[PDB]
Order: sequence, then structure tokens, then C-alpha cells
Amino acid sequence: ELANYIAVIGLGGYYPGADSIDELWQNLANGVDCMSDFPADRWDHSKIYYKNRKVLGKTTCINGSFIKDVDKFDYSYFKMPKVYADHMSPEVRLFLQVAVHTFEDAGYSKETLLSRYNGDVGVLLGTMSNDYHYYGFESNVFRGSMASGSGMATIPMTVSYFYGLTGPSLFIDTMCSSSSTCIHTACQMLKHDETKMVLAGGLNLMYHPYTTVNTSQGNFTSITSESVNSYGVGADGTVIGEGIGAVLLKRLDRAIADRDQIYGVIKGSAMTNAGERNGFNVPNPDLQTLAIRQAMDQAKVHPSSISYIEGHGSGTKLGDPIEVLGLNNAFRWATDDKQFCYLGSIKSNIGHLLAASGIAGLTKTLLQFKHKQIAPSIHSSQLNQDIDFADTPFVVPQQLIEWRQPERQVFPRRAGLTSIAAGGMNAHMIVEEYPEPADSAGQISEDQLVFVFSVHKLALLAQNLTSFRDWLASSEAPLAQIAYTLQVGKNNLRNRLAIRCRTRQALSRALNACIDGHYQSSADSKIFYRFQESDAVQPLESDLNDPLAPLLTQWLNGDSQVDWASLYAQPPVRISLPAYRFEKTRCWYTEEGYESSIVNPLMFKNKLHPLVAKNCSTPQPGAIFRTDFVEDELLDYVYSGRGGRRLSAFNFADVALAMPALASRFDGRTLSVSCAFEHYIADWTTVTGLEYRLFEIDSEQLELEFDFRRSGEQPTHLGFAVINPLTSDEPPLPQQWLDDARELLNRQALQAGRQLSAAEVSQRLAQAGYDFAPYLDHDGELTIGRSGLVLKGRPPVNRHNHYADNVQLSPYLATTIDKALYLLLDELGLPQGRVIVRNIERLCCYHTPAGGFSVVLSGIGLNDNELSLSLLVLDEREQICVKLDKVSLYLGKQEVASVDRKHSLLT
Amino acid sequence: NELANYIAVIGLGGYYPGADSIDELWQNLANGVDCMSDFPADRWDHSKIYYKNRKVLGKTTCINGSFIKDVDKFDYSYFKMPKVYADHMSPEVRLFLQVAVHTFEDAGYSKETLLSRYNGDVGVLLGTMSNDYHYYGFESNVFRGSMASGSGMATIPMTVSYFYGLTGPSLFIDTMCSSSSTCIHTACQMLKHDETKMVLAGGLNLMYHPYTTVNTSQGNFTSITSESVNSYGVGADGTVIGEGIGAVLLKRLDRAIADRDQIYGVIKGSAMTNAGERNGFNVPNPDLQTLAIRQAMDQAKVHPSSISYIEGHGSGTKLGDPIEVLGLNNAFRWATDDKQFCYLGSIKSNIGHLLAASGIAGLTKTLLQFKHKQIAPSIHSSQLNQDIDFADTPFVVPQQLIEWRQPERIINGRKQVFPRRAGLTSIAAGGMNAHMIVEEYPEPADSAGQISEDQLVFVFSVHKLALLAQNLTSFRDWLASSEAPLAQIAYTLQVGKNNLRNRLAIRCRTRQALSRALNACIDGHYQSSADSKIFYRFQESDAVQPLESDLNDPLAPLLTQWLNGDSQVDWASLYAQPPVRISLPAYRFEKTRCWYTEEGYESSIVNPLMFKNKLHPLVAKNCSTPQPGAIFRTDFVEDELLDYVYSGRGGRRLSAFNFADVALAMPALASRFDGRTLSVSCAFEHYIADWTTVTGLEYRLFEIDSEQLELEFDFRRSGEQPTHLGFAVINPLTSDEPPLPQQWLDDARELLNRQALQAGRQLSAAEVSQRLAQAGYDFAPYLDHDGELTIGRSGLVLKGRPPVNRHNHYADNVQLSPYLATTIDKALYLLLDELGLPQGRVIVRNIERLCCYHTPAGGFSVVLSGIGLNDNELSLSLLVLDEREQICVKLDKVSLYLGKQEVASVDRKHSLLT
Repeated sequence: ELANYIAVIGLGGYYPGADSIDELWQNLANGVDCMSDFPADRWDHSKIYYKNRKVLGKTTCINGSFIKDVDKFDYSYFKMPKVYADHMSPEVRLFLQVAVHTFEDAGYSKETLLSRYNGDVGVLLGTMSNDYHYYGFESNVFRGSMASGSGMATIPMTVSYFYGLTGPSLFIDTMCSSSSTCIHTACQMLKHDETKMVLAGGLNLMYHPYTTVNTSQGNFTSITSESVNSYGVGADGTVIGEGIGAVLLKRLDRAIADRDQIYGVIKGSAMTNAGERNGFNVPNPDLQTLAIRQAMDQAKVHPSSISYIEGHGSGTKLGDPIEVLGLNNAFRWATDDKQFCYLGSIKSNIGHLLAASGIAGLTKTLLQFKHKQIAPSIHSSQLNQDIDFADTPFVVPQQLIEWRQPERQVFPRRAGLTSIAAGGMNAHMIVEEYPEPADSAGQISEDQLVFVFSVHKLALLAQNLTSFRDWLASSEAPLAQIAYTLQVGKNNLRNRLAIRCRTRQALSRALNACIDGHYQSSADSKIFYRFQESDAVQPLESDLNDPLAPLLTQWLNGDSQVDWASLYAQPPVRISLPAYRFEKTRCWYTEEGYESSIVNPLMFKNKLHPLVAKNCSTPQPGAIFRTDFVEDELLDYVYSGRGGRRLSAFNFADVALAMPALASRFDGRTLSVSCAFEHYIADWTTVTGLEYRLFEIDSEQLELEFDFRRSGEQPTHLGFAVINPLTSDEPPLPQQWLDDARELLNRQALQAGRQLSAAEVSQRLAQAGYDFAPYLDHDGELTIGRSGLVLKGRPPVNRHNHYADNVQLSPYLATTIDKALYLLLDELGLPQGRVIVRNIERLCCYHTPAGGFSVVLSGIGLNDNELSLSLLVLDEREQICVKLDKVSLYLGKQEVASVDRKHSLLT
Repeated sequence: NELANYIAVIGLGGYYPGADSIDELWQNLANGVDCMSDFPADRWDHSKIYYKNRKVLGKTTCINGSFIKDVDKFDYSYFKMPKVYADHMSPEVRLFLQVAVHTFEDAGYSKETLLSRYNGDVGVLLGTMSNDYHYYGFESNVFRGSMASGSGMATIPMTVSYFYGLTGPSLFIDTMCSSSSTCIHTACQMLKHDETKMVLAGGLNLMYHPYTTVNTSQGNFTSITSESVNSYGVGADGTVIGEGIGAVLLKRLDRAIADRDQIYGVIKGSAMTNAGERNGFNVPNPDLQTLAIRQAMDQAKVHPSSISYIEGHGSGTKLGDPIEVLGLNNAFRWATDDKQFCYLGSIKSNIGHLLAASGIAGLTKTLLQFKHKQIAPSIHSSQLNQDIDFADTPFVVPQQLIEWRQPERIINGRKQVFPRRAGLTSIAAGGMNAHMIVEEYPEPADSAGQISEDQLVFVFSVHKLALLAQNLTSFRDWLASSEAPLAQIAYTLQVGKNNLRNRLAIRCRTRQALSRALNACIDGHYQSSADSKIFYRFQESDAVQPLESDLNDPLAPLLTQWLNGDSQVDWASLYAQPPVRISLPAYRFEKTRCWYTEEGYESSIVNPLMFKNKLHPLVAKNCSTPQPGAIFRTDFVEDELLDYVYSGRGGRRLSAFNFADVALAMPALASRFDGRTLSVSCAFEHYIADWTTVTGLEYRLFEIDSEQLELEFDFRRSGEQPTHLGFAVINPLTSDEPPLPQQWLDDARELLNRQALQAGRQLSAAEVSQRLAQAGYDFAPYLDHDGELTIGRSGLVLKGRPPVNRHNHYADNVQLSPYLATTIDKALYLLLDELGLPQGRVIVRNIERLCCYHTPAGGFSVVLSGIGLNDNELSLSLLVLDEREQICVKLDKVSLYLGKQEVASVDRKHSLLT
């Protein structure tokens, strides 16, 4: 039956929070959460983030997990021109590095694959995205440009090309189960002797911001959680992470004969599709169960003998319980025993790696075999309430524990691994530990020990050796396994170094003499090298009676096929050596500060100002600007009230402030503006445009007429503003006004007088028929005083438009003022009063504060049908950010008759 | 035992260019029909993105292709899906889903039958090299918040598996061009090892987004000269991409024989290899192709002499075709010294290279060859590839439709008659090779089965009553050309069509009765008669014409269950022997348009923002202030202005006449003189010898009064302040306007006649080209169609022919095109040359009274006359006329500046001045 089993002989990958596979294990073993924020060096996530799916074009993904150096690629090492690497998908580049790590980890240089198998090796992998082509597409939207990105099949075939492989090179996509499907396929290929080894794996990356927009619209990721709570407190959805992984697979009889490292044995694997169900993305537990049973059957293993399951564990309310039901039904036909098998998921640590979820899971499980420990499965200190684990075979491990061989006969450590595709595909495989051989150190005479290293760049030699020296200090491996694997399992590159010695001491000293750059061959070591890059040679002085002399002479001279094995009476078993340190040269289609239009779309960046799109001036005196009013381009500005969609009058204050720069005028000066409205737009729904006319009246003064229009109608005149530069010249603030604000702010910090919570402020606005979603609905506390009122605001971190750099008086602030004004109306006995601004006199605006602010209304008076008042906006340090001498409000028929003239505020 | 090693093809479907059914495709193949066509106008205007070579980034060199119809249409209702969902879904998923139905049904397996027989244990395996629908939503998101579009690759197979409730492996697999063959190969192994009961395998290629062709063009593997794939023929530069969607239903041979399926053919052996070590990612190794062929042959236990047809990759490249034939020869010649006994062709000659679908296309042709016992011609090979010595090979490329004989050989003393056997080969650019050996299979003697003719009923169902008449018409048309026994039609209708909500049954014993009844139903008269009884239940409208109780009649219960809407109905119990499945006509899906955009949409890829964000190609944006005058500014970027810039000795050049066009554009930019004919004069105050250094252009426009605009224009260079360039006056014409002076018209007349007659001193197009070349000009990529020059006593004329493909196909306010401006620069240079300045500099000082009455649609003539030399100024009058000889542009006077050594060098006695 050994011809039916498959050995994993090689393991590699890049994972978030770890620089090596062994660092990955320490993180797992120590329950480290490896999720993090979207990294600032890719894009600024605050510019595309929004809390729910209702604003199209943003993403609801709060965070993820990320590998380092996604843009780095050693193009020189893979004999590729740089311009080519710059245009090639990172999926291809980084998988190519991971492939070298996995072959090398297994103890198979390129040259050894040719010798042993004449390249008869397959490569199978999948990914669910490959978005690099967007760089060239987007550039082509603007200008004639080079396409970017690589076809999916280019990923495996480039590995096969670089390594000269003749076995099957396939890209396979089965969504989330893709890497497991590749692993399963590899096993069949190997079982039936179609190729001698297979490299199988997968990846998931998120280097383009649109990847997260598309993910968000797929509606399967959480909009609340920053973690994947595998079998714990179920979320609305999963969280996506990054990674790249591969295993090298060989049929078991052959791996034994070849004396490979065997991380574990795959003894059964099975796939099923969900089948008939109601909903594309809905699982059928029974078809999961079936794959699990087929895998166990094929492995000839009774389910009592399984002691660990690496579950899918994607973290959802409804997927997790379904998965466990699937597992339970796959066990309980054979036993009634409860909570004898551990159940976890690496998703808890690094998130859902989509196509790579299967290989990530297998990586953890193999690591557990190797250390004979079960890692914690985190974010599950509270277990999913819809799962009754006590009636299952399963316990979710909360700490690092000894993986004991279970007794029931003592059984070896056996695990099952499950991967589940959204679209229906399931995979389960049974894996078992394998014992290290008794004779794994091999046999070589000591005077024939030599340690050979090669790098492609002399710049990197010091690093590669430094990395190898520290690994050595804490390695347990016999010197003959290290020597043999260096000889047979490292790509033989152009700068070559040999250290002949027979102890660890000597090897370290020698290493340090090389790292320090002098290469003085000590008493306990001889150092030889040939560095073809520089032509430097420290020649081997050779001997007649010495089998090693010619072999070493060939290697140093650059030959690629040296009979190292002849030095050994028995070959040592292969071992894991530290990964080659690739050169980290950036290869990317764009400059580093680049922001895709996905971050700033053209509804923002094609406008001079969010409410002033285009200059349409004619040779006539005066400048003319025009804007198409499209509500969805202006989600920062428009809100609902009783009787229609609205937009603060104070936003036209921000337009008046922006005008002098649009006229190359009053540069660097801060401005006063007044503004008078001759019409009230109760419903902006059918407004199609805005027009502005700007006139220079003299050197000190600009005037702005503005209008709107609707489909089919002539223009309607809207308003008129006057804009002046500001100076030291203007009077000090009246003392009465500052006293009132001092007193109002103090009753807010102390909470005296009529006082409404944010929640109560929300209900008043809600019951008045206001809706401020998606960007204007953060409400603050209200203080009502003897002399006026204060309403706090806190601008959202995420707004719609993060491009415009000329918005001084922000729409959040503007709208916050509209709210203060309504609340004043309410306070004066007008719970339904319309806020109609007739006039604004002498508004100065330094900036909208990035933190909280307070809006203060005082000096409130009523005359005929006008409610006048003074307004200030202070920040959290109580620095005045806006000062506005007088707002005049217009009170309709109904407002005049209803208004409470008694009110203390008024008198 | 051994038959369990072989895989039967029991079903066949697809969509291919120039064919509305698989039968029509055979007819096209049998008749040698070229199915390539122009990029279709109902998708995009190819002339706006085409360029002849790869030097212009953003365009495509793809001349043509092949295309299926109705790439935008999808029966979302049949597939139980909201329309909005269908609209955002990749056509790859949508169309493969329809083809999957055709293929299951062609095999004779409804959904309900797949469930009863195998519990859905059926796999789905396909690939494609493109899925570009996501660009609609990406592009829209570049502009505004928008829904994403497109489906992931694995959504294609899993959607079929979802709709059919299948539990077998559902995989997307990409091995580039060999993808569909890799899928069929993989299916065979899964079926051999009994991992699943049947597999649907296939592939597809589509080009519905213009960018797909841009990306292909930059891949540098398609011909820039040929409108055909010349498989094994001459003129093989690079391949040409075609569209198609194909699948086959596969089952293990023993199971297929036992179930009495239609067996189109038997796959007896299949192997895959990768190219391995080699010099160049896209370079083949013929030895690894040979290894694949040998392994397939070994696996089928076939001697190479027994193979009588090969469906070659045949991609029509200069390097690939000889290499492929080398690989095939090496795979054969070890076994036989026979030459030219086996036919070799490729369906790519008819429909182009279907990339991932190349293999299932080739398999489709081969299975049709077996069915008809004929070898189809392989076209575009009447002259054979000159680097292939075919007489030293086993192979000949068939030029006609020929009968496929069972080949026969006495081998090692024993007469062997072999069945028709074919080898098929698919090759990927990146290394992967597939070869499979496929063999004809004989039709059973008793395929008609047995049933009492009283138990014949013909059952039909549709999802929408509105499509009923159409489906019955298509069945009736098929029926009129078919002699299939009635029992087989009845049974395949019973087990092999998805059972849908509107159900119709015609019960009758003969053809004549069935045809009568179909005619009736088709017309909406569903009444029974002596020779036929008609029953139905249309759940959609709730109309019922039920049968009556007959305790005796075997058909009553089953028919009642079926009409009532039951899925599990034991039709097989009517038959003493079940008939063999036959192919019935495809269901006619509703052709509703599901697309992300409206019809008429052009991607920015067609009109990029470097064109569409400008008010005019030379006038990007208004930057005016409140002071009188309008101000415009433009960033000078040569690559955004390929229509405009050329090279001369000094450097990069831009015709001065382009500024007359800018002036002509101005009054519309200022809302002035709408509709009126304009007159423009301009004076140039500086000559730019190399435009390379120019970074920007600035324009100031002023109203002098009612009837006059003045335009000032400057340029700037990096880190310099604006330099002045010139000054235009723009006035509208009155109809106070005198006609053209008579002399001037006489001269033009005579000169155009001299041109039409090829009279006097003429320079051919080639000579004019060398005059300019020897003077250091280069007009690539857009301004280089040099025409003939005619010189007479008093003027000259140069012919212009504006190329169909230019850089900017978006601007609508270009009246004097840059091609015409630059053609004027050429004429003026040729004047200088003829006056004795073969290296003369054209420096335009002044343009007096230019009117552009119309814009030539195509060809034109530039006429120079009234030529004078006064001090250092060469002045002339100029006309542009179109092919009808209507005056498009008239210009009283151009003034050229000549330097002093130029003034000394001119021939003062030349007739042009005399």
C-alpha cells in the first residue's frame, strides 16, 4: 500500500508576520495574532474605507494580513530583464522565489532535478486573484501605455521554464479549495507514476486597492471583525489575508529510497462538489461529510485514531456550525466518544488566504507533526454558541499542548485537513507523521567534509553566510547532513565558496572571516573560492591521494554536475537549510507615491472644486464656472430632510472661499466672505446644474453670482457673494461674544442647563425628517444655555472625497451648522421649522478642525420674520476656527405664527 | 476489462463563428469555408483602435478574427437568476452555461436523468485564457462609485455544477492554448480511475472588450499581415485569434456501450508533456512534442501506420509549423518508411486560433470527420510552407473533401484493417503539450430499440410560452431532414431534454402524423385528430389539455405524471429495448441582452482621456481669470499628439497650419459666430526648430468687437518663461463675399487636369518620398502617406490620402486636419526643392485670409500658385480640393521666410516665378 501514499518532502512559503517557516511556527505556537492594518506603503486605506456596502466604490474590509516586500523580485537571479519583471504579475515573481525555497528546502537544486529525474517534475497551483493587469489598463485609460500582468498559467509555467521541468505545469482554480485541489491532483499524478515529483501550492495577494473593493462587493467578509474567530464568536463573515505556499510531493516508496526528509504522509485525499442546494454560496454538510469519509476510507483509518483536524474554520455564523456538523457526521457513525480530537484553524492567526487556505493549513499541520505539539487556535476563548462541542468529537485548543499519540493500540499522530470553496468544491485529506530514520546522519570520513556556498551577487554573500551562521549555532543537525544538503540541495550559482573543516567551531570562525571580508583560512579550516562576478579566486591547492580535490576543483571551476555522493559511504538524509536571501530590488509598474484612480476617482480629481467642476469663461469680462449636479458624486454634501434632498447653504461659503485661488488672486491671504440667497431649494433632486460668475470689482474685491437649473428649465438665480482678503486691520472680537462662548463651552464641559445626549440629538433630527447617511450622520452633544447653544461635531475619519485640497469649510461642518440651527428652531418651539438661510455676513474660516469642534450660536434675536445670530466654531483646544458675525434666517408663514416669542434666548 | 481503459465521447456542443449549430460547422468545414471576419461593428469601431504595427502603444495590430454571435445575450430566466446578476456576470460563465445545456442534451441526459442515473456524480472541467468583463466595472470605478463586474475563473465550471446539482469535480484549468485538451486529458484519468461517472470538458475564448485585442497585440505572437491562419501553408507570419466555446461529455467506454449512448468516438490514449529546458519561454522543443505523441500512441496500443488523420495544432507561425511537423515526423518515422499516407490539417485554417478552446475545436472537427467518414480540406495551404519538406514525411495536407478510408497494412505478415483513427495535438506558448489518439466507433445494429408504435409519444417543454413556436419550428425543420427512427426521437426527447414548466405531448404512430401535429401546434392550433392526440400543461399560463383515464393504456400514467410536472418518470418502461441516444436540435434560449453598459458605449480604451479630457487636441483646458480675455493652456506631450508631430533634421516639428485649425476652433470655444463660415489670418513671430523641448502652449483670446476675435499664442520650455509664438485674427464671412479670382481658378483647373492626365513633370509617390527622406524628414507613425506631385509652369499639386487609422478618433472640432497641415508642409518643401533648395527650411511667417469651407472626407489635392519672391519672402496662394474637386480650403497668401543663402540660391529664372 506504500505506492498509494504520498510523502511531503519539501515545504516553503511567505506568510504575514514571519520571515521564515520556523518564525511562522513560533507565532502559531505562541498564539500570535498576525492580522494588521492595510499597510501605508501600498495605499492609504482611510481613502477607500467605508463601514458598509452602501457606498459603491469604497471597501468595507477593515484590515487583513500582509506579507512583506510584495514589490521586490530578484530579476537578475531568474535571468530576466528588469523591464520584463516590472510588467510581470507579482503572483508569478513571488511564487518563483517560493518555488526555489521549496525545492531547496527539500534538498533539490536545479542541477540535482536534472541529474535525478531529467526534469520530470510537475508544478500545480492556483490563486483567486491576479490584479496587476489593472496598472496597464488604467494607464491605457489615460494614455498609450504598456499592458501589465501575466496570465494565470504563466505562474506555474514560469517555474517549469526556469527549472527546465517536463512534468505537468497547470494552473487550477477551485476558489478557496484551490491549493488543496492542486495537492490532491498532485497525489493522483504521483500515485499513477505520471511524473516523479510535484510542486503544489497556492497564493493570495492584495497589492491593488481595487482587489479590496471587489472583495467587499462579493459580500462574504466581515464589516465588524478584525479577526477570523475560527469556531468562536461567529461573524457576519471572514477576513482576507495574504500568503504564498508550496509543498514538494513525492510518492512514498521513492521518498524512503531517496532518503528525503519526510514531514508527513498523505494517506488519503478526496474531493466532492456541494451539488443540489439552494444558493450558489451555500454549503451542503453531507457532501463535506462524504469527502471526509472517502479520505478516511482510502487511508484505511478509523476516526477514533484521528487526533487533530485542521478545519476550514472561516469564522462565519453559519459556515462554522455547518463545517462541524459535516465533521461530526463523518465521525459519529464509527464512535460515540466525545471531545477526543483537537480542532483548529490557521485562519485564526493569519486570516483566510483564499486559494492558499489549504496549503496554509497543511503547513501548520506539518509543523505540528514536526514539533509534536498542537498550537492554540485563537479568537475562540468563547466558542460559537450555535455549536454544542460537548456532543462532538472535537475540542478547540486554547493553549500550546503536547500532541500525544492517542491510545484507544497506541496510534500514530494522524490529522485531517479540510478546505471548502464558496462555489461548492470540498477537499479533505488524511495526513500522518513519519519517523526520522535511525541512520539519517549518513557516513562520510571527516577529512572529506566540506561546506559549499554559492550566491549570485557578492553584495549578498555576507548576509547569506550571516543567516547560515546563526542557523548553525542553534541547529541540531549532524555536520554530514549539512554538508550533503549544501552539495545537492542549493542552486549552484556563479560566486562559489568552500570551507573545508570538520567541527562546528571551525565552521563558525571560518564563516566570520568571510562575513568580515578577509577570508583568511584558519588552522582548523581551509577556505577556497571562485567568484566569477569579480573574477576573484582563492585557488584550491590540490593533492593526489584526496578524492575531494578534483570534485572541489570542478565545483569551484563552475561545473554544474559534480559527483558529491561518491564521497559518502552512505548518503545522509536531506534536511532543511536556511532559505537563500534573494536581492530585494523593487520591480513595479508605477512610482512609489502612485495612487490609482480607484483611490481618487475622476468625479473628484477632474474638478477644480467639488461644487465647481469646470472653467467655461468667455472672452467677456468675468470668469464663468459650471458643474453637473450628480448626487452620487457628492455624497459628502447632500442630505435628506422633510420635503426633499438638501445641501447646506454654508457650502456656498466654502465655494466663495475657494474662488480667489481659482482666479489666481489674494494668494496666501485668509478671507472674509458675505453671501446672500435669493432662492430656497427645498428639493435638490431635479437640479441638474450649477453656474457661477466671478467678477473683479477692484483689487480688494471679488463678487460671485451663482445659479442653478433643472431639466427643461431656464436658470434660476440662487445667490450672490462678496469676497475680501483679511488683515491685521480688522477689529478685536467684541468681549460680550467671547464671554458668551466661554460660558456656553463651560456649561458643556460641566453639563449644566438643558443638555441632550448625542442619542437624543439624533432622535430630534430623525423625528424632524432628517437623514444624514452615509457621511453626515455623526451627531454630537447639545448644550442649551441662557445665552445660546453649543453642538459638537466630530468629522468622520472616512469621507467620500479624499482628493480635494481646497475645501476650507467642510460639508460635515456646514451640515453640522444646519443641525445646530434646526435645534435652535426646535428649542424655540419649532419642532418642524425649516432652516432657510437668507444671509451670511462676514464669515472668516481658518480651517475645519480634524478633531472635534463646537458650534456656538449666540446673540440670537428675532425681528419681523428674521432670526439673526452669531456663530463660532471652536476646536477641542478652544481655538476659533470659524467666526461669523451674522447669520440671518428666514421664517416662513408657519414659523412666524408658531415661534415662541417668550423664550429667554430671544429677550 | 481493456475497454475500461478507454473513454467515449457521448455528447458534443458549442458555439463557433459562421455556424448556428454543430451541423452547420461541419458543412462549413466540409466545404472549405473561411469563417474569419472583420471585428464586428456592433461591439466597437475597430478603425479607432487599429494600427499597423506595434510601435504605437494603446492600439492593436490585430487586423481581424472570427466571432460568435450574440455574445451579450443570456437566458437569465432559464437559469433562475435575476437579470441584474446576469448583467454583472462574465459572458464566459453565461455562454458556457448555455453550451453546457446543449452538450448534456446532445448526449441525451437531462438534469433529471443525471440525477436518477448518477445522483449528479458528474464533473465539469474547462479553461479560458481571457475573462475581461471585470474591466467594465473597473473602468466605471475610475470615474465614479460603481458596481464591480465579472466572475472569477472557477465560477465558470461551478456555475454549471450548481445549476445541474452536480457532485463531481468542478475545476477551472489553464494551460494556455492547450487548456481544453488538458481538461479532456484530466477527465479521461478521472473517468478511468472511476472518480466520477461522467465529465463535461471544454474551453472557450472570447474578445468582447476592445482591450482584449490590445493586450493580445502586445503579446507579439499574432500576424500583422495576414487575415488568415495558414496552417502548414505559406505566408505564416504569426497566428490569428478566433472565438469559440466547446465542450464534450465523456464517459468510460464500457459504461457508454452498456447505457447505449451515442459514441462519437473513443479516446484511446492521451499524454501531456512540458517543453522543459530551452532558450526562450515561448520556444518549443520538438522532442517533447514527440514524447507526448509517442506516449499517447503507446497508451492506445496503436502503430503509427494505423493513424490516418492528424488534427494538428497548425497555428500558422513561421517557426511553429515546421517544428510541429518535425515533432510529428519524429513520432512516426521510427515505425515506417512510408511517406505522405496520413492526412494533416487544422480547423484553425477555417476559424482561427481559439487559444484555450483550440483543442476542443480540433476534437470537434475530428469527431465530425468520423461521423461522416470524410476528411475535410485544411484551407489556406494550396501553396505549402516552403521550409517543410512534406515528401519526407508521413503527411499530406488535404486540399479537398475526401472519403476517409479505413487504412489497411500487411504488418509483419498479417493483414490489418484499421478503423479510422486520428491523433490530435494542442501546444501552449509556455511549454505544455497535449496529444490524444481517438478512434471511430460503430453504430449498433439494433440502435432503433423496440416499442409498440401505440406507445410512441413526442414530448416537448419550454421555460417561456413565447418561445414555444420557435422551439417547435426548429424541431420541425430538423425533423424534415432526418430519417432517425421514431423510437429514438421519442426516447431522447423523454430522457435527454431538461423538463421545463410548459409541457406538450404529441401522441402518434408515424412521421406524417407528427409533422401534421407540429404544424398545428406551431400555428397555435393544438387540437387532436385521428392520426394524433395532443396534450399539454402550461404552468406559465395555467392552460391544460389533459388526457383521459384509460386503465388499460401503459402510456396514460406516465404521460399524466409528466404533464403534471413530475421529474422522475420511468419512460424506459415503455420500451422492450431502449433505443440508442441521438442528437436532437439545441434548445432555443431566449436572446435577452445582459450587459454592464448601454449599447453605443465606447471604453476610454477606444477614446483615452488624453483625447477626451481636452477641449481640442492643441487646447486642453480653459484657465481664464475674471479679467477680459479667455485663457487656455495645454501640456505639450508628444505621445498624446502622434497625429501632429514629425521629425526633420533640426528636430521635432509641428506644422504651422495646425494653428489655423486652433483659430478655427476658437469661436465655438467662446460661443461666437455659431454656424458662420470663418476667415482666419495669422502671423508667426518665432520658429521652433525642435518641439522636443516645448512643455506647454498658452492661448489668450480677445473680442475686439461684434465681428472680430484675436488670438495670441505662446509656448514654454521647462524653466523658461512663456515665449511668444504668434497671433491670429478670426472673422466671420458675410455673403457680401466675392467669388474666387478667375485667374486663380483657371490655374487650379489646369493643374488638376495635368494631374488627372499625368502630364508634364510628375514625381511618383516614391520619388516624393525620397525628396523628403534625403532632406531629413520622417512622418511616422501617422503623417506618412506621401502622394504624387505634379509640376506645371505656374504651380504645383500634391496629392494627399489621409490614412483610415489616426491617433485621435475622438475630437469633433478639427476642421483642417493635422494630416492636411503636414501635407501642406510637404508641398511647400517640394516647392523649395524645385526652386533649387533641396535642403530648404519651411518657415511659415504669415497666413492671410484662410477659409475652411469643408473638411475633405478622404483624398485631396493641395495646389500652390501665384508664387512670388520679393526680398526674403516667398509668397503663394493655396487651395485644397477633395476628390469631387470642390474647394475645401482656400488661402489668399502664405508667406515663407527664406534666409540669405536661401535667397541667393533660388532659381530666379524658374517658370514658377516668371
